[PDB]
Amino acid sequence: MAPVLGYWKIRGLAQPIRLLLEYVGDSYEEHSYGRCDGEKWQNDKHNLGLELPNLPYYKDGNFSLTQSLAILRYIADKHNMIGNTPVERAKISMIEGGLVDLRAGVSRIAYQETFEQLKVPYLQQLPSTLRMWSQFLGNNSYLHGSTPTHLDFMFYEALDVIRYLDPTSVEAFPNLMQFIHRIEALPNIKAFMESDRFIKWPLNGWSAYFGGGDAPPK
Amino acid sequence: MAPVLGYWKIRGLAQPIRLLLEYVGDSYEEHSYGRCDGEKWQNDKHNLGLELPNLPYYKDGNFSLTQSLAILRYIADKHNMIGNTPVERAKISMIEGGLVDLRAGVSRIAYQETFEQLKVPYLQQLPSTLRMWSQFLGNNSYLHGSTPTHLDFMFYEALDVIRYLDPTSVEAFPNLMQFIHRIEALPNIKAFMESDRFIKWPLNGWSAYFGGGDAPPK
Ligand SMILES: N[C@@H](CCC(=O)N[C@@H](CS)C(=O)NCC(=O)O)C(=O)O
Ligand SMILES: N[C@@H](CCC(=O)N[C@@H](CS)C(=O)NCC(=O)O)C(=O)O
Ligand SMILES: [Zn+2]
Ligand SMILES: [Zn+2]
Repeated sequence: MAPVLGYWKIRGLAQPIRLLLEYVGDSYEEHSYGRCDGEKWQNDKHNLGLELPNLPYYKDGNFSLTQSLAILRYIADKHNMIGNTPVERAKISMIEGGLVDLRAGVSRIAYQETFEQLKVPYLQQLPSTLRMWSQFLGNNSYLHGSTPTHLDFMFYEALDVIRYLDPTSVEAFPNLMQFIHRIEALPNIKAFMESDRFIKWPLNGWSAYFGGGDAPPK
Repeated sequence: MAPVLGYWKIRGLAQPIRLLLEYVGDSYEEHSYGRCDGEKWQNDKHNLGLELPNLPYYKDGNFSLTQSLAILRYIADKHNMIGNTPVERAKISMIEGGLVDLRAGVSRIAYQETFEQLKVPYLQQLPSTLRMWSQFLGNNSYLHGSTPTHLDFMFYEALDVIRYLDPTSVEAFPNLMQFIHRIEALPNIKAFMESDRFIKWPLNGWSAYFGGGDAPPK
């Protein structure tokens, strides 16, 4: 029993978890719920031994978790990526909470039918948010320490999503673009990206008005 | 000199931090931004040494953090509240994420002009959420381990806020009410709640449609 990751067959909250596992080279299986599997999830939700049922979930033996960040952190912790003193642990948790905000800012407008309207002040406020991340990353290859951690895969997925939303916003910060290309060049990430099990779309749940549907628009 | 906790003069995301610090008896001072201090925060935000500027923030000498969860976990980690193995650290991060969701479900509708309409389905789904938390707590005095941790203050505040939104929803689970009373009976929490330092209102920012304004309604 390789561990199992359960989620919708979408990028969403689980994509940084899959990227991480692929990068560290850990075996896993996914239990994927497709667009028509709503009732199948409602059926399983309370039968999986989960203390706080939710998606995504992660199960390994008799151990189980929910909460995307707790699953990411469990895998990161096993690879020594969560820090080694109180000050370092807390800095990593601060960066995580920032990256969850960066990805959620998209999600919180993407499901509204007024998305095209909400996008306007969203795009007016985004340069200041991107500037803050650009300054924080500065000339570093990765967000914390000298090698990839779960924070880089959260950050990569948020930037790739935002870039899809408005490419000129992210292209305005050379270090953010270079960071996207850096993560995509990692040998295990490039292999995962080129493989049949990669999910390139949708970014959000299928019913979203941005980053939803079965296929990219056009 | 004592650490500084900076936030709006509202309960919001900082209240579980103030509860935790009063419980463990750590000295702290608050830098409180009032209802008309918005420009004062805009003027401070980039001039406080913060790597990822936001509210709340925490500063102790040249150490600083933002992200309410990271600040809570910093304090909690100094009091050995974040667990002692990867499995136990992960379980605590899971319960944190579910409590962040529990509090955010109120914030996500409270600031919207359509709050009164959104409240209907929110109150339709709330019982199942509270039932999950009621079964998770079960007959335990606290959410994890045998003594209060940052998880309990997060959970207390989210329940008190929800209780204000719909008192009988929470009162339908006696063990959640017993937990609210148990946290309020802790001598250091009672002394805080009876002091001049305590903020009982507003629950969200003053401009919210629910839990806003300068005093509770009617
Ligand atoms: N705080 C959460 C959110 C989890 C979540 O919102 N899950 C949505 C999918 S993005 C869901 O389908 N949950 C299943 C359910 O509520 O039954 C975490 O990061 O995992
Ligand atoms: N993920 C965050 C959210 C922080 C946030 O939304 N803060 C709001 C107040 S509740 C704010 O006024 N931030 C200051 C700003 O936007 O400049 C955390 O938990 O601290
Ligand atoms: Zn490994
Ligand atoms: Zn202390």
